[PDB]
Amino acid sequence: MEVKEVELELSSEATFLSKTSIGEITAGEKGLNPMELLLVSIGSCSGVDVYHILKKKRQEVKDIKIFLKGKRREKHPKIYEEIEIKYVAVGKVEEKALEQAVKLSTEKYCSVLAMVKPSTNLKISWEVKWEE
Amino acid sequence: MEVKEVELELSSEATFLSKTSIGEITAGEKGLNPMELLLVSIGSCSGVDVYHILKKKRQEVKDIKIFLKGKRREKHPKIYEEIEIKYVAVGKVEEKALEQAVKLSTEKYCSVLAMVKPSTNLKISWEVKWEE
Repeated sequence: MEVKEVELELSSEATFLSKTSIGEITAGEKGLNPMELLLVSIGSCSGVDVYHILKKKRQEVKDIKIFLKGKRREKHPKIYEEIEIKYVAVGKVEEKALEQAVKLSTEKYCSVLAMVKPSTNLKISWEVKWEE
Repeated sequence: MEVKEVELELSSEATFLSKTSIGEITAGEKGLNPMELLLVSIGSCSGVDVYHILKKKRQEVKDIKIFLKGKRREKHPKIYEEIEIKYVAVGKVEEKALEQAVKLSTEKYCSVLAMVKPSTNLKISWEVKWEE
């Protein structure tokens, strides 16, 4: 069982300097918004999967853009009742390859996403932009 | 329903420049580890709650330290089977006030935590260090 550890310390009003393996970022009221950071965690975790899978499937990736939109419940806890994730692959990428990468990521590899899926309505979409 | 939005774009091998409301950070293989970022999201979201509650309860906060440790499953998806969160309040803070703040946060206010609770074993602890 791999262990991951982070440590936070107050840096300003309701804000924390958060220590990770690569460095420290400020998260909170006067720093990175925690709920936006959750979307970044989800997006990057999945993005890593899609990148590697696309590479394994011999696709030529010029760029990968991921757009995440979350809609929060009005009463506490204000969790995301819905999360829309749109993947856009740019380069010599076949739509079938991108679909496979996104599905494998969202249904098997993405650890961050697997932890929140049971508490929200996930809407996934993707598209390719053929470029040289 | 409040809407939160972030956008990611490839920045280096399996790494993404992630745009949020306050700026951009790199998340991925060569940037901030996505699963460590999840712990930062959880810690900061809860930290914001604890900070405000402690303030509302008239506690004198010199500092707030939060330590998060996650243990991952060995097969995919490698979610955290366990997440330990330890809160340490420093200053003129009564243990009862910290307990109340942590409980209200973890059981009612913390949005990030509420989304992952149903998929992991949460172990919470806290302690105060009386300081002037």
